[PDB]
Amino acid sequence: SFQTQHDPRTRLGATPLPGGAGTRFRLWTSTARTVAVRVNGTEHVMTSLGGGIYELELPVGPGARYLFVLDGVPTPDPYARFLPDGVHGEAEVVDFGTFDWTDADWHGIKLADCVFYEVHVGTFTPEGTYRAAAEKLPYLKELGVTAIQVMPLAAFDGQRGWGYDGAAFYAPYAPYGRPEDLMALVDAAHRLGLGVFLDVVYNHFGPSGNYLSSYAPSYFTDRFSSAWGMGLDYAEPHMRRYVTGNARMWLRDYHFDGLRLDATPYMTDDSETHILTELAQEIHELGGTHLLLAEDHRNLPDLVTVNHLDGIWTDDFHHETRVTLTGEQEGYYAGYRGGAEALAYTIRRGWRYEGQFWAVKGEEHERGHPSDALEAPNFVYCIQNHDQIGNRPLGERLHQSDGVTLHEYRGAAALLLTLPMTPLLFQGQEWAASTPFQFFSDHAGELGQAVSEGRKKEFDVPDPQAEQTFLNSKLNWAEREGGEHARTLRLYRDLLRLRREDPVLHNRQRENLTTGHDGDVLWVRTVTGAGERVLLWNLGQDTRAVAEVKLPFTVPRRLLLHTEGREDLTLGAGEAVLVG
Ligand SMILES: OC[C@H]1O[C@H](O[C@H]2O[C@H](CO)[C@@H](O)[C@H](O)[C@H]2O)[C@H](O)[C@@H](O)[C@@H]1O
Ligand SMILES: OC[C@H]1O[C@H](O[C@H]2O[C@H](CO)[C@@H](O)[C@H](O)[C@H]2O)[C@H](O)[C@@H](O)[C@@H]1O
Ligand SMILES: OC[C@H]1O[C@H](O[C@H]2O[C@H](CO)[C@@H](O)[C@H](O)[C@H]2O)[C@H](O)[C@@H](O)[C@@H]1O
Ligand SMILES: OC[C@H]1O[C@H](O[C@H]2O[C@H](CO)[C@@H](O)[C@H](O)[C@H]2O)[C@H](O)[C@@H](O)[C@@H]1O
Ligand SMILES: OC[C@H]1O[C@H](O[C@H]2O[C@H](CO)[C@@H](O)[C@H](O)[C@H]2O)[C@H](O)[C@@H](O)[C@@H]1O
Ligand SMILES: OC[C@H]1O[C@H](O[C@H]2O[C@H](CO)[C@@H](O)[C@H](O)[C@H]2O)[C@H](O)[C@@H](O)[C@@H]1O
Ligand SMILES: OC[C@H]1O[C@H](O[C@H]2O[C@H](CO)[C@@H](O)[C@H](O)[C@H]2O)[C@H](O)[C@@H](O)[C@@H]1O
Ligand SMILES: OC[C@H]1O[C@H](O)[C@H](O)[C@@H](O)[C@@H]1O
Ligand SMILES: OC[C@H]1O[C@H](O)[C@H](O)[C@@H](O)[C@@H]1O
Ligand SMILES: [Mg+2]
Repeated sequence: SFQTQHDPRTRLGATPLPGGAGTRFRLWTSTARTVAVRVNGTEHVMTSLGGGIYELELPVGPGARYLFVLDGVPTPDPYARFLPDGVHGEAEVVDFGTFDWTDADWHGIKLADCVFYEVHVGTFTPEGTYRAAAEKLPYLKELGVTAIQVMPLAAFDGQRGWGYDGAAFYAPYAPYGRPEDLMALVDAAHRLGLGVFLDVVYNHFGPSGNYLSSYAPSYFTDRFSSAWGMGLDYAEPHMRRYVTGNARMWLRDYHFDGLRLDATPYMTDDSETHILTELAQEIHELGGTHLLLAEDHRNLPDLVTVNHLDGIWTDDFHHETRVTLTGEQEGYYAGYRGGAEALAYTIRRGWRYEGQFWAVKGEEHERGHPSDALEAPNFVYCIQNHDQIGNRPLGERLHQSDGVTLHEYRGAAALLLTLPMTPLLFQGQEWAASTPFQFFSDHAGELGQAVSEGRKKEFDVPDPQAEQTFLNSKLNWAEREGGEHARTLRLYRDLLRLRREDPVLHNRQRENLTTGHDGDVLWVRTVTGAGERVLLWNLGQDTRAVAEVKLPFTVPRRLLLHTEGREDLTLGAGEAVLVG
């Protein structure tokens, strides 16, 4: 008995009409006195319906170019489905019904079956497009990942960017390709049995290209702020529907399997039904098997158990692992000791902070909640992602940080990919890629200069606005063929195959997972009806024989995988083994 608030008949923007009758244009404005649509250069006055709603039907079809004219001012459509000339230009009318999908036998993917692979379309290939990315899908399938996690695609200003400056949420960023190129990428992924997930940003709009306030200032509020402007007012139903209609488009019209919601703590809403709950209702109304994940630092199980999201990106594991390997203590890393004992605890508890004091200077509070309600798949774990690489001054990867060996890097992979939690890898991680992932942008004018200055002051640091910073972040695919890159890749393939094939690692219950330590050796034990596995990781500087590790059970005898391919049950510094 939840009923969607959305009806194609009243859809804001430009929507093709049935029977080849053309396009219906609709907008909401609280302040304009005159309202017109300019289509292929010709202006037509729109009909006032009440409630600030304006409408017009014209015989123009998909491909027509338009914007709205508010009190004589040409203004881009916030509901644009494509912006071929960028965020300050005319929109194109898009018809989602003409693409020939071939994925009728694809029925989504469960979270417990996801191994995420985070892609940035612009850097993932030389071309930096969907079409070039699609040619890497067979590689990803063979690698053994099961779900692609795409960084944000909403149109933003400039010729490159991470995606978090998105401003026109319904319009896929034109430099990556046209709408049908994105559909082709999803269709190709589904053919190979891969899920595709999209990063969406419903806590803020980027600084350039967001014209919502030109239509109605009340989309936003001064009660609080975003990084770029006034806060998104979820007490305003039109604002709620902007984001729920967007989520529905990505899932229904582009066939995405799920969404990753950026910075959910900053989707502020005091409404009786929280916007996160309504998002879940609205996407579930579509009647598929779509997933919703939250990027949330609050260690708050209610996101799953009350808002009915599927899982949470939970960084305590990542942070505990990084501190273990580097000793670093700047910023939020000061929240963690690291080490075998510490890692055993964080895994045991899912996340570390369950209400205890977070003593990080500038952020002091009682952080988190008991994790008991959450099951292993509800936690998304990683040792690398876009933020944990790119928010570093030089954008260096884990194996490129001072004091980290390739042996330690490979051990960390074994830990991540044998846990029952839902893992995520960042593009190129699997071959210990040589290239950084730096923060880059391409804003115009004074805003561009402010970005460059802001980055300098925050922390030489690579200028985010420089072309070189973007190019230096491009993946080098050929390097995976050789040397330590190939060795690391061989290990990732072996780990992913085992995750897939090993009947005990199929465990997805925290009841069946225990952890502990002996000195600097971490152990992780899984026991099910199918048998027993133990992962031992030597986080020390010395060599440790598995037979001398003190354990509260008898260690299994069979060596299933050693991260350095050794024959004997001995762990050099940083090395790991899986036994059964
Ligand atoms: O929903 C798609 C399929 O998901 C599962 O299979 C995928 O995920 C597994 C666990 O990560 C992988 O081992 C496997 O290679 C993938 O195909 C599920 O087992 C299938 O029944 C689903 O059809
Ligand atoms: O039409 C004026 C400008 O409106 C938008 O910019 C406002 O909203 C941004 C947040 O999305 C703020 O960062 C900015 O300071 C505001 O002016 C739009 O993004 C701009 O392109 C317009 O010029
Ligand atoms: O304030 C947020 C919520 O806090 C509690 O829920 C969390 O902590 C509980 C135990 O203290 C757990 O049982 C629960 O799974 C956590 O989400 C409180 O019980 C909730 O009502 C609050 O919404
Ligand atoms: O060497 C001085 C530091 O010793 C500890 O930190 C080391 O040991 C931790 C495990 O207990 C590792 O996670 C960490 O990477 C090491 O640097 C101590 O915690 C630090 O406060 C000391 O400065
Ligand atoms: O994880 C605790 C911190 O979470 C948020 O910080 C960021 O999340 C990533 C690091 O965990 C960052 O790289 C990203 O830029 C933020 O979303 C929170 O903002 C911090 O205050 C916490 O210390
Ligand atoms: O496929 C989801 C479950 O897979 C495993 O459990 C299955 O196989 C077990 C053999 O050890 C049986 O005990 C169990 O009845 C089967 O569901 C995995 O161990 C579970 O955690 C998953 O939920
Ligand atoms: O309360 C002190 C510690 O108790 C646990 O650790 C002990 O028991 C584990 C399981 O037998 C062993 O792995 C470990 O070596 C013992 O010290 C708990 O796991 C730790 O977090 C506590 O610090
Ligand atoms: O901090 C936790 C709380 O944050 C927000 O106020 C949410 O609306 C509420 O559901 C949640 O309990
Ligand atoms: O200092 C105020 C702190 O309180 C909070 O609830 C947030 O978790 C933290 O990010 C913030 O900095
Ligand atoms: Mg000992």
